Amino acid sequence: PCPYSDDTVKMIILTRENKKHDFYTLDTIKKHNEFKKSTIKHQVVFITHGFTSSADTENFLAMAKALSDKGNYLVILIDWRVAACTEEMSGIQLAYYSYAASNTRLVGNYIATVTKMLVQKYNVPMANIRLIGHSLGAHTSGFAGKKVQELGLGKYSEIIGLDPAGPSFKSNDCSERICKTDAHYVQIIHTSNHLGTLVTLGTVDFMNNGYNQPGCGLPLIGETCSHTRAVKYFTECIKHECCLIGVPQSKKPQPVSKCTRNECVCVGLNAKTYPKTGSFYVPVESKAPYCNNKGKI
Amino acid sequence: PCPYSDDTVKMIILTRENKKHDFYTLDTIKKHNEFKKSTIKHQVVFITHGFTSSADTENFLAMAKALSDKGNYLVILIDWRVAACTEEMSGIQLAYYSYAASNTRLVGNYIATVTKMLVQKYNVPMANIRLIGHSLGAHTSGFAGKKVQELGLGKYSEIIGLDPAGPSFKSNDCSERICKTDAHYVQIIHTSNHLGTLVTLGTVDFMNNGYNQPGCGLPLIGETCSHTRAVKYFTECIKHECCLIGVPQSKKPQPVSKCTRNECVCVGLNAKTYPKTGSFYVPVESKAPYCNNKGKI
Amino acid sequence: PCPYSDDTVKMIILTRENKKHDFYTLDTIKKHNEFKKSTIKHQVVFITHGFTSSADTENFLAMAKALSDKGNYLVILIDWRVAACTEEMSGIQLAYYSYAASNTRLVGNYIATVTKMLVQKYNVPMANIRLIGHSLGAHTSGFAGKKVQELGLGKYSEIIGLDPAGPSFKSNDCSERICKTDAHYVQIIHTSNHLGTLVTLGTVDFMNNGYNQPGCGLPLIGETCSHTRAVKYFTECIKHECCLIGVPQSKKPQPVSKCTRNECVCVGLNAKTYPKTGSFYVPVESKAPYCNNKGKI
Amino acid sequence: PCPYSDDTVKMIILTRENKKHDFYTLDTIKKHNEFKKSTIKHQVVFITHGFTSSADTENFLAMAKALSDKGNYLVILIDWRVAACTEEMSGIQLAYYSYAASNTRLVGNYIATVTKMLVQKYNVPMANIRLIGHSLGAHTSGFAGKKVQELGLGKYSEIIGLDPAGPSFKSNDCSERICKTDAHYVQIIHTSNHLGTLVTLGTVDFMNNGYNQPGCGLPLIGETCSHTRAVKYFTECIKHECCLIGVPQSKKPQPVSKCTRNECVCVGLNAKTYPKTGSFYVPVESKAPYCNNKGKI
Ligand SMILES: [Cl-]
Ligand SMILES: [Cl-]
Ligand SMILES: [Cl-]
Ligand SMILES: [Cl-]
Ligand SMILES: [Cl-]
Ligand SMILES: [Cl-]
Ligand SMILES: [Cl-]
Ligand SMILES: [Cl-]
Ligand SMILES: [Cl-]
Ligand SMILES: [Cl-]
Ligand SMILES: [Cl-]
Ligand SMILES: [Cl-]
Ligand SMILES: [Cl-]
Ligand SMILES: [Cl-]
Ligand SMILES: [Cl-]
Ligand SMILES: [Cl-]
Ligand SMILES: [Cl-]
Ligand SMILES: [Cl-]
Ligand SMILES: [Cl-]
Ligand SMILES: [Cl-]
Ligand SMILES: [Cl-]
Ligand SMILES: [Cl-]
Ligand SMILES: [Cl-]
Ligand SMILES: [Cl-]
Ligand SMILES: [Hg+2]
Ligand SMILES: [Hg+2]
Ligand SMILES: [Hg+2]
Repeated sequence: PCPYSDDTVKMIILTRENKKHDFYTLDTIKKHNEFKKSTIKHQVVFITHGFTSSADTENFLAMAKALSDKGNYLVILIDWRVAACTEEMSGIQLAYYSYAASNTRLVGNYIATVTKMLVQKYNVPMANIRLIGHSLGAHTSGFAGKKVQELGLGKYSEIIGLDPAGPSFKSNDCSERICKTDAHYVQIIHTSNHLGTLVTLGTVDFMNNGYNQPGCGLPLIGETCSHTRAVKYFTECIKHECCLIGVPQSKKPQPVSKCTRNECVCVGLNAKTYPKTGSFYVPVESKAPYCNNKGKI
Repeated sequence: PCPYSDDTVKMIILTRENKKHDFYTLDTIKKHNEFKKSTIKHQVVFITHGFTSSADTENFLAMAKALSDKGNYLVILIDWRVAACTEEMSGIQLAYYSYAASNTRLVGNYIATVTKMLVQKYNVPMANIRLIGHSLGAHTSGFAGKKVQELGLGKYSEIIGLDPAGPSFKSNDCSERICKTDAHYVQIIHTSNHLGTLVTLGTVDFMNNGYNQPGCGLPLIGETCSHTRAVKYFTECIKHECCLIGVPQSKKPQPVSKCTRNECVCVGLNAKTYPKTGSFYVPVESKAPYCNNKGKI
Repeated sequence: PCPYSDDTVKMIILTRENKKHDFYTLDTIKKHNEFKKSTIKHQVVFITHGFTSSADTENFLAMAKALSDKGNYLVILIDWRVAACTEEMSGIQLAYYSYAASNTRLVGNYIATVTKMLVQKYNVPMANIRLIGHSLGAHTSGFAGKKVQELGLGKYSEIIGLDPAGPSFKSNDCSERICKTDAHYVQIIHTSNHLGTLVTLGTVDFMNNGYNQPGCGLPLIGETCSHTRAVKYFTECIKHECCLIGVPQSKKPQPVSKCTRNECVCVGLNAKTYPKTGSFYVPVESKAPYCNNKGKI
Repeated sequence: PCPYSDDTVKMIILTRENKKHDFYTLDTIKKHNEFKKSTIKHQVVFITHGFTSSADTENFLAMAKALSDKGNYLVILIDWRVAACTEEMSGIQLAYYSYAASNTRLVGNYIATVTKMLVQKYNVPMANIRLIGHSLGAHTSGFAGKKVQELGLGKYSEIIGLDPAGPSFKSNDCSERICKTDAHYVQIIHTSNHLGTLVTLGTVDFMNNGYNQPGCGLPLIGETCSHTRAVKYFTECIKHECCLIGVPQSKKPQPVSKCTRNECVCVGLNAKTYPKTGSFYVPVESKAPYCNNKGKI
């Protein structure tokens, strides 16, 4: 029922000069142009979707483009639609979710396997790799982060969890969910509180409120849209640096206007370049690009 | 049960200098700045949501803005979330849908009532009024257009139907669905074939395929998205003229690059400025703004 | 002394798939890829430099790119460096200027010959050809516009004059300078008043003040910068539609924010799609991209 | 005759939150916000123009802005237009240039005086201060570097020389020109060989060829442009890290793609963090932002 298997998992490799939306498997991976080299020079970013979704959705493809259009980025979108239960939503959602939930560790091993090859067969340093995951894909990402460590490879430079799935993980121990230790830097974007979780999970946790996303609708009816805003938020931050600025999580957070690079953080690829750590409040707009300020820090 | 009432219908009125997202009713309407004048000079456009939705969602507010930012547009977003069952999705979808569908002529009569006022008390000419409506909203708009003709006001200059609901309407008589005679020009955008309908409904029917929108995911799992794409596609056509060019529906459609204003049409507020009528094929891209060609015709 | 001669005039043809910064002549031209076909289907735009300048300069290469990048554009930059005295700035500037000024009708004839060839041998319709010229290159382009008429080819769709040289032209009759009659649409960008001229010369005259451009320096020391600011402005307007919005020229010009498409005009390739004609005022910002509004109209 | 005096020297002080393009003097400096504190925590950078120029030109303000946009930077732009002969350009260039060159040490002393204050009264350590100078401004900057060492302050962390003026300095003793001992790190950008000089002057010398800048025009006609390019190239390196990558100078320079932080250096604020020292060849593009690789190292 909505099964897992390595031959069933596929990838889409995108570089500035390779937008062929073709799918590769661990076999056909070497047939990719960028993989015809002996050394891969680009920054590598894996993107993994969650429950009942797929790599070729608008939101994830946009993210792949905003990265690939930066120049030295090789993007690998991980597609596990089958094990994610996407190929069959016929009823019992709660049973399905629980199946895809448990498949998260396997897709994570898959990612780690591909990672081992980039490192040992293409000379890609771990400092050059990042994982990006949404909902269940976020836990997938961390399990991958745990696995590479086990494989004696070291830690990923950064793992970005886009609104990490809450049910079945909220109160798990660090070993059974995305966790602040899975990479050198773990960046968490929180947007929904039913499909997602307010629970703190990374080096830095950005609390884009963090529930009832503005413009998404009513509190629960709009839950799925608030869940998806995490993917769209991160994309705008890749596109426009400092689009979203976060302030030290407070009951009376200061305004973004008062920010300095010593206590606030610009959500995005360079979040780790800012020294402050922990939870941050991050106000947002109701329509794209949602940015909460024009200045940079 | 998901009931209708004039006093329950609200409006959000937007103009370049009146972004107040406040709600008015046939009573509080006269209190709006734009309605304190004795003659409204703007082009007036009604925007109406469909099943289990509401006027202040991102997509529609973004449409209301793309219009108001042009300058002489007064935008009236029709909100009927209760008659549309928004406020109570508690199980039985098929029964609810039927009440919302039934409520369409009522909201339509409501729109016609606001039109008779624009016409008679504010001197707005029917040539200056357009209706836009999504899913059930489209049929609502059609009823409004039929209603005004019965009221002796003549026809609206145009009614735009974005992916008109199919279940309960696809095989209706012209009098019980949005129809090509409900306005001087009726522009229909087709994007999904289960929630929407492939059947011809207007002066011009743009078939952005028209099912399984690109980037929306798998066939049925991405139906809700495909259905919503029509609101986004149009909005983008409002923002960028000719974003989406349609070629005469062919089993072997010619490329958009070969188009001339004589056989092709730019989906939008000015589609009627193009002579070709009938069905058109409209290729689309997988990510906003989806446009299919840089050229203008 | 700073002589004119057909073989000394050279061209650079840039298409999306041909950025070979190679020079061709009326001879070696047929050897260019795009000219190996029987018919050229791209939109054609000539770009002509001014006194003591040349085709392969930054600003003109930037404009060539901003065009080509927009899909169906075939860019031909006219290089007449010797006839423009570039190749010999040895003293008496005022004498050299007069030399180049006389050569302007000759380079114009040349462009007209090339136009005759695009039309007759490649079936390039005049409606598909535009000329952009700066300083002395504007007059050159106007003379080109005259020649083609004289040649019985009809008119260019549009001639765009970026800060037309003032000295030796400002008070010439229409037959001896760029003139509103040289093409169907003539777009004049005014930026400096000593090197350029305030006099009206087109269907539309945009007065980006029009002298002492912001950020150019002191009134007369920055003359040369204000003069070049015409080319840089046009490029940003090809890049960003409505980057620069002109309001009706007035003693007390309304602000750009109050604009609508019926009285304002977005400087650029699409200016003529805007109904208002005449002189416009265009406030500008002091640093690239200089745009004066985020809204489009 | 194009005279010098402390009173006449003015500064523009810019911080992320203080874009007031106001001028201050040794007297009015204390009236600046950032200077009301008892300490200045920002990283501080001086930017000094050269012959017949000024602090408020487009290129320099763009640079000021590109730094301040980096969060912790107080940018002080040194304006000495009168002593640089900007306010009188009337005839004899070689004599005027002779006077401005003479005034360079005076302006350097001024800069050194402002530095002693930053150090002694605002507790800004030398480690946090950088000087950036163009043409004569480069030598002025180097004179300030000498002066601070004379003042018992220690060295400036870095001095960046943008196309240092060649005539009247090219063959001077280290004491009468910008020199590799003027700061802990001295970064020189070479772009023109007549206004500038190919002679080595720093810890590292980047040879953006280093003459006849591409896109600047003919060999001597575009000398002034080639000379200003160094200001723009540096501005882009602050904006895009590794925009311009330097390769060991060779009669057969390897390409930038084969680069590694071990043998190549990214021109910019962080060049000194790259191990390789000496002369580098730097290939460049013909139009903004000129960058020569998309990779970072
Ligand atoms: Cl980036
Ligand atoms: Cl964006
Ligand atoms: Cl976007
Ligand atoms: Cl954008
Ligand atoms: Cl952009
Ligand atoms: Cl962009
Ligand atoms: Cl951006
Ligand atoms: Cl930015
Ligand atoms: Cl950017
Ligand atoms: Cl934008
Ligand atoms: Cl657009
Ligand atoms: Cl975008
Ligand atoms: Cl857009
Ligand atoms: Cl967009
Ligand atoms: Cl735009
Ligand atoms: Cl754009
Ligand atoms: Cl844009
Ligand atoms: Cl920029
Ligand atoms: Cl731009
Ligand atoms: Cl950056
Ligand atoms: Cl960046
Ligand atoms: Cl970057
Ligand atoms: Cl840039
Ligand atoms: Cl940019
Ligand atoms: Hg970055
Ligand atoms: Hg733009
Ligand atoms: Hg950048």
